[PDB]
Amino acid sequence: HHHMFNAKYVAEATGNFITVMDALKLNYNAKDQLHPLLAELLISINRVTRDDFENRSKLIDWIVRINKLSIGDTLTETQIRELLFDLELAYKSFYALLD
Repeated sequence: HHHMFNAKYVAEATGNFITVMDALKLNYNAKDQLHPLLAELLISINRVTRDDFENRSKLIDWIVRINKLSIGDTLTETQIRELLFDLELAYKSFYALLD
């Protein structure tokens, strides 16, 4: 079949998904840690497709939330778990777009 997406872009987006997930697991919880990571993830996703796939908007929601943190203010342990869960769902919906 026809493959509509650039495979280098997808490899990068995929790597960025896993990166942020690992960072989360290594207890990165502050704006200065998480914001550059989420931001590059979103840039990388958009390079593959601008389609507003399921759960993509949550990622934007988290970026705006994390951006509002004061320096030294962190995400709560439970918010971290929520973020990791949203990133998995967004990954899965991304993956499903791929062909």
